[PDB]
Amino acid sequence: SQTVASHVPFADLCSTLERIQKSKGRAEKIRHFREFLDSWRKFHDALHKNDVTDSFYPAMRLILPQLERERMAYGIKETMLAKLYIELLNLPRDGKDALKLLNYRTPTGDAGDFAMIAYFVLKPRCQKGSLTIQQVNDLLDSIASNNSAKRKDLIKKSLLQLITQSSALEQKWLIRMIIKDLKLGVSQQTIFSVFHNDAAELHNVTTDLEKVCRQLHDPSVGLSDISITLFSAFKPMLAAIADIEHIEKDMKHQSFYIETKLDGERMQMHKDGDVYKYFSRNGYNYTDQFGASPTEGSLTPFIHNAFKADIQICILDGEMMAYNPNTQTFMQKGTKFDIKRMDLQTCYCVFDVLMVNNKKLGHETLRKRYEILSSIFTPIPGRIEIVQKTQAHTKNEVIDALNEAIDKREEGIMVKQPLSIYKPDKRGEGWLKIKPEYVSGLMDELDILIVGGYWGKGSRGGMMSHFLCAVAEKPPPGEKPSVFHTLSRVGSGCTMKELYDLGLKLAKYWKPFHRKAPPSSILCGTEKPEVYIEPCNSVIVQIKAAEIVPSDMYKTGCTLRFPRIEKIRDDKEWHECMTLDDLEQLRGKASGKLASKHLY
DNA sequence: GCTGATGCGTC
DNA sequence: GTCCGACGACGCATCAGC
DNA sequence: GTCGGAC
Ligand SMILES: *OP(=O)(O)OC[C@H]1O[C@@H](n2cnc3c(N)ncnc32)[C@H](O)[C@@H]1O
Ligand SMILES: [Cl-]
Ligand SMILES: [Cl-]
Ligand code: NA
Repeated sequence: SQTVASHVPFADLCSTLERIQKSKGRAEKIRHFREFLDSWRKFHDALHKNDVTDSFYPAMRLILPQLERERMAYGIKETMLAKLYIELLNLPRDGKDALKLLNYRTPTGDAGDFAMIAYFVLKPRCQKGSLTIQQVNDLLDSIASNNSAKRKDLIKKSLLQLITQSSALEQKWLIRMIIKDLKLGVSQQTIFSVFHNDAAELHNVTTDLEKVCRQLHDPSVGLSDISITLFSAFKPMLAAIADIEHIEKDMKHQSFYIETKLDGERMQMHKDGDVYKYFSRNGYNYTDQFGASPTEGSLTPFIHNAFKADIQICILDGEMMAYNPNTQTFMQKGTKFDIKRMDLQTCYCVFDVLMVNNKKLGHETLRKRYEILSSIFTPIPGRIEIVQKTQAHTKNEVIDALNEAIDKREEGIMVKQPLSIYKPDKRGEGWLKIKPEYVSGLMDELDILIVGGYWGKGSRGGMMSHFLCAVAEKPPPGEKPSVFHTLSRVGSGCTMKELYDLGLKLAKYWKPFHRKAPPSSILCGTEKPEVYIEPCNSVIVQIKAAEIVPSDMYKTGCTLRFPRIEKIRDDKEWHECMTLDDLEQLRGKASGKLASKHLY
């Protein structure tokens, strides 16, 4: 009747988490987790003696909070947690503690760590806790439920019970469990391996923490044929970046497939007669949009009769696309629509199948699965299609297909082994992807100017880790530009030393940004920085992006998709920044794509 | 309804 | 060679203040 | 989705 979690204090879990975090090496980290796990299982045998659904799940879901799927979203991140703590603790709204919580990335040695910053605010203001692990999970259920119920007052009540009955140390971990980032220094594969030799593999075919804890409760009992099951979300197979020069060797010198890389959203479909379920890339259920029955949804009523008559059970893997009925073309993922919440029509482009009736297909060759896929339903253009797998054998065909995708303004191509099996959650292992941005020289890059700064968080706390960037207005001959229009934010591509060195150089030039008193040299759209810098003191950065897309957030009216810093252009001066004219040329050069040049 | 904040999934 | 948080974009939903 | 880097 009872549960182990109802007898384990939450402080015992926090003690283990504190020992794992402070532990230096992986051996020490594993040891502390095993002591907690072994003790839990010993207690588990005693309490129950002889059915039982109880398991390590109430503790596992807090150790791996990113894997939580039963509980809905809390609706709370660092900003809301700070506001709630200010209101529940009744902090002076303009005091030092309230401003530190709301501005936890601005340093005042823990800038960028909201939990640690909250801990020091709480240490003198808080009573050692008394809640059990089950009680904590019950209160976390209440917060998620009340967020879904749109009862902010009940969130405050549920959280106030957590604050009152927990020590400052416990609340630091409760905050990390709510944010879903524990910073234990040990990966979820290591946690899984300690729990059971089959936990990782079983999680990849279920995405269900409680099923993993329930089925693999005995570390000696191992499951035999762990596989994809109907109506269970499996982690989809992924694709590694191909080395174009070695593509024939990577395909084992045999024939291979080449298919277009579609710019949609990954989605898997489970079918049993009139019952359908749809799961996203990370396992979230989107049946409400696509349709649980042939009478509801954006997709299911239009595909129900595409299937052959003898198809009772079916598991599909594909890419959800927006189809334009007028132009008979796909609208790429991004602006103006969301395929999971839609005069366009949802089109499901299928490229794999994992089950047909009483037949599991994950261990069949890709060619065999492609053969079965081509016979289990009749395609309906613009509703449900099959991704064509063009056969090829040479490196020169792959380069042609890439240039064809560049010409067609497509994202890229996929290259797959026809003899490979379906390996859930595996990157590569038969699937390769090729984009223009992977080839040196193909991309038209942008030399733009840093104009704004933002404080970092986490491992990049305490420094300006990302930046607001702008382009210049063309000045008369011999003159330098004086007005800049913001284009995009960027915060990746630099090593930590380069970010640190750039931070020391620009340190003495940052000026606090005032939205009611902006600088005249920088014209911002909706997006405002935390600090600005006058252009003459700043630095040019060379930006690689995939394309220029519309934006309501930057003064140029457009921004960059997938931007990153390729080089910090110390060899350029600030006034050598690219102008709005250079941007307009690039934007209309190839419908926004920054790839318009063939590989040779 | 609009705007700006804030959060949540996708990429 | 793998895995992860810190970053980028979006649409949509929700909220408070207007 | 990319990125550098811890592992
Ligand atoms: O960029 P990335 O590594 O996430 O690429 C993988 C994703 O690309 C999408 N996609 C589009 N077309 C295909 C085909 N034919 N096969 C496999 N994946 C494909 C998916 O969304 C995938 O997750
Ligand atoms: Cl083990
Ligand atoms: Cl939904
Ligand atoms: Na780089």
